[PDB]
Amino acid sequence: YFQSNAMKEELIERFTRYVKIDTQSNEDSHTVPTTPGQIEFGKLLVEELKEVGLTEVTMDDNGYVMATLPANTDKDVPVIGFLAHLDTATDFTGKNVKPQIHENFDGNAITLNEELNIVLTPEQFPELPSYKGHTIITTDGTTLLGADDKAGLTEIMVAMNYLIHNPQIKHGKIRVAFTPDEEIGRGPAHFDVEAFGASFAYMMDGGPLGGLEYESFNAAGAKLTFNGTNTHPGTAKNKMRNATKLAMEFNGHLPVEEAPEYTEGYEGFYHLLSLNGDVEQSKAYYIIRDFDRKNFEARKNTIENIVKQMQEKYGQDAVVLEMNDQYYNMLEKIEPVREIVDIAYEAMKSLNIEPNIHPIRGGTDGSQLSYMGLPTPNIFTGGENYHGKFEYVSVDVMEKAVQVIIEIARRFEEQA
Amino acid sequence: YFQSNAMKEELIERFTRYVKIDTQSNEDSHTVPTTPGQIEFGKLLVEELKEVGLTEVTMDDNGYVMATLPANTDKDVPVIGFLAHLDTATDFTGKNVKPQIHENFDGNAITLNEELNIVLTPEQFPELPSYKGHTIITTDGTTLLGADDKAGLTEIMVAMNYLIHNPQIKHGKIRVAFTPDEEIGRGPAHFDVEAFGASFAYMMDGGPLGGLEYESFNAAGAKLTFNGTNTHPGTAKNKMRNATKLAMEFNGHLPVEEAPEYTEGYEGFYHLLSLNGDVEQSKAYYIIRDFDRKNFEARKNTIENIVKQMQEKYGQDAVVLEMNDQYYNMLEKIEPVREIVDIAYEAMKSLNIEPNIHPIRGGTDGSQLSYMGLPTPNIFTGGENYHGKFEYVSVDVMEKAVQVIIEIARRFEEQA
Ligand SMILES: OC[C@H]1O[C@@](CO)(O[C@H]2O[C@H](CO)[C@@H](O)[C@H](O)[C@H]2O)[C@@H](O)[C@@H]1O
Ligand SMILES: OC[C@H]1O[C@@](CO)(O[C@H]2O[C@H](CO)[C@@H](O)[C@H](O)[C@H]2O)[C@@H](O)[C@@H]1O
Ligand SMILES: OC[C@H]1O[C@@](CO)(O[C@H]2O[C@H](CO)[C@@H](O)[C@H](O)[C@H]2O)[C@@H](O)[C@@H]1O
Ligand SMILES: OC[C@H]1O[C@@](CO)(O[C@H]2O[C@H](CO)[C@@H](O)[C@H](O)[C@H]2O)[C@@H](O)[C@@H]1O
Ligand code: NA
Ligand code: NA
Ligand SMILES: [Zn+2]
Ligand SMILES: [Zn+2]
Ligand SMILES: [Zn+2]
Ligand SMILES: [Zn+2]
Repeated sequence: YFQSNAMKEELIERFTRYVKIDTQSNEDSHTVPTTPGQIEFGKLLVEELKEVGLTEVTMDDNGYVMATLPANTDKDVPVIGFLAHLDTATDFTGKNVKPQIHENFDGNAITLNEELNIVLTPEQFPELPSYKGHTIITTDGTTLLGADDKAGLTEIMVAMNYLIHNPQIKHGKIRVAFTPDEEIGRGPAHFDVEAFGASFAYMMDGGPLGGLEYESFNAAGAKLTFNGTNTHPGTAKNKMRNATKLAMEFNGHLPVEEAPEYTEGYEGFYHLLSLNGDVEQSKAYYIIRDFDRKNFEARKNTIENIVKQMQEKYGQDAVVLEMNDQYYNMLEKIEPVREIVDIAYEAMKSLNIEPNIHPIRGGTDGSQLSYMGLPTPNIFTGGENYHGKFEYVSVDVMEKAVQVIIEIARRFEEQA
Repeated sequence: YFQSNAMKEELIERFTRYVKIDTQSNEDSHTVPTTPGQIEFGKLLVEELKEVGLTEVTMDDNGYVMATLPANTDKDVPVIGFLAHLDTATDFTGKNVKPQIHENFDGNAITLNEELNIVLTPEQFPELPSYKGHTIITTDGTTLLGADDKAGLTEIMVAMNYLIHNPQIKHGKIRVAFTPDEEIGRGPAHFDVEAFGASFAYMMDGGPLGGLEYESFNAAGAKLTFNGTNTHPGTAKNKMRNATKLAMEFNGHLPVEEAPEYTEGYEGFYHLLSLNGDVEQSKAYYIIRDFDRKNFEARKNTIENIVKQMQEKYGQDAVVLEMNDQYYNMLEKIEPVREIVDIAYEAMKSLNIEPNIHPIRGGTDGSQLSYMGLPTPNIFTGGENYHGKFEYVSVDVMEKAVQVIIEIARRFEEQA
């Protein structure tokens, strides 16, 4: 019982302290970090990292916190990193969060707030019953919780504290980073990979037990402008050209089923975001997504070919194409160092956790960092229902996440 | 030569006086008439009508001028009317018009303005050469001319002056009206049909020689709102519903060739005016037009049926239809008194004019007046290139228009 007692206690102590700090980010601010709460949280973590005993504890002028757990081995082991973000979602308030601890959960509905009649139900959240017997933490219904990503951050702190206090567990050098403004898309913008100094890293910002993510979409955006000629409707024969119809003609050339509303898993798509215009001019916006690089390029070429075909029919000025790549599949950067996914998978299996591979049907900080030279899979944290008042987390699962971090560290050293 | 000498002289004298008065209308004004120039023109015409010798010469508080040519017959003849509008187009300035008289026209290009290099060419206007030998009046390239509709108005004045001075030509009572704000769509709004007191009338607001119009579109307008559900693209399967695609699905059910850009003559259509929206909501505007009443109603029912079909597929709230009739085919009102078209046709043939029937692929003041209880065909005036700096008119054709008015009046009396 000793190991679990110590870990559960510490997880709850740190997590409840962190969620009580307002760290919501705000895109309307242009400082880095965007909100002062992130600076308060960072300064608190700097002191916590120093008290645990990590070295090289820094917080840069942009609020990025980094620290080192020195190697504890005679072997040459790659430097590995663990990452988490400081901020909470812009969707709902993260101010004055009142965490509620529900031990030995019965798997039934939880009344978060009697006065406001706010109830967390299994009907609305079918995964709720699977947490029977766990210790879960919820909000009081008036705020989100911030398990995304204070649960992952807590797990890193608890795992580092465990390692430094268990020198019999050998490991190479480990770097940790706590970063601002992930929720507004600015996290990687000021992440200094050279300063971080790791070969690869694990982002602790997944969700439920077993989550492992390391593949993401290739992405491009396109804007099509169609130009026509308006005339009085009555005298339009062989003179009028309806730009809106040209837009519909363009869309008609795309495979109807290759759209987000019909696809999942690794299936790609074309997605029509908007169409605005009239007879004289119409503008359509699309995104193009595919996990397979060859097929992604083929989707872009399909658009080019349709445009060429319509320009030959209506003239070069009738169709104008703006198209630019946006981001790429992180698997391309993981492949040369694929053992980093194998070690995470093996770590989970060794702890009797069934891994759940989740393709990232979009882009994340981990997928962008991968592109920047820091291959970074995303690992589960135990959180559910992120970005709203019904957010909750299983402390039992948080403990499993800590165990995974420890096992990954030991495994890199053992295999070196 | 006497008849033609007198008529050409008078046509040019009156027409050139009228075009020099700025009578452009302005929709931004909400007085009736919208501009003071129309009041000046009306007051001038009241005095001109009195000097010709017409009776019951009135100008109401809204600027509508009416007058009577008393019957000159012992027979019971229906009261017939002749109409023209006071205002010029909003498209180009009608201020300080400088009419140019080109006698014995050679059918070649006319330099309207040497200083600004403005030239009226047969390449740009292929009908120009057909006027070889005529006396034509043009602008100086800095204004429009106002033949629309001061040519028709002049023709009415010259015809009434001719009738009163030729009492040997028998006719029933004739009423004339000169109306403001036709060019901004407000003419019929304050036209008092009861006060006008005619069974039917002829609008002198056609164009080239032989023009005769008495059939117009039935019309309805529709606005379709499509409602969908937006989601993150990556997690859209069986959740997202793209409103813009619903709009395209709706349009796809309509016959592609039944559109203004592929139709002429009596062919009807559906016309997509605009489409604006995104995944959550999209709005399309259409007009529906058909000369045949049964087919017009069938087009409306087709739209209703498509909406019903889509509501059964997606739910009642997914598609919202606003649809209202706008105006109707004047032929329905002409049919009970069809002899009024026969008399105009016969009048033209008797003067060796080949009638040119022009379906009205829209709505006009004549078609709206018909609906209001005053069946009103539109007769040619001799004007070409209306609403711009290249507007011109054939005085030879103006003379033919005067002859047509006279013949129509005599013919009603002869057939009574
Ligand atoms: O041979 C490359 C070709 O193979 C595809 C699958 O048809 O992708 C495979 O190879 C990629 C490049 O090494 C891997 O990243 C990918 O995971 C693998 O399936 C095509 O996409 C690619 O053009
Ligand atoms: O640690 C992986 C990370 O480092 C970079 C830096 O250039 O690549 C290095 O490591 C790769 C994996 O072993 C080698 O293939 C490569 O030659 C070496 O430069 C990044 O490209 C990569 O993401
Ligand atoms: O029988 C009426 C029926 O005939 C159509 C032609 O198919 O129209 C004709 O009859 C109308 C009603 O009297 C006329 O106005 C029209 O000009 C004539 O062609 C249908 O439109 C109508 O339903
Ligand atoms: O002058 C035609 C005009 O008068 C109205 C007025 O009611 O109809 C009258 O004349 C018709 C044509 O002879 C008759 O069929 C009708 O009964 C009579 O009232 C208008 O309806 C019509 O446009
Ligand atoms: Na994304
Ligand atoms: Na019209
Ligand atoms: Zn997160
Ligand atoms: Zn988040
Ligand atoms: Zn006119
Ligand atoms: Zn006009």
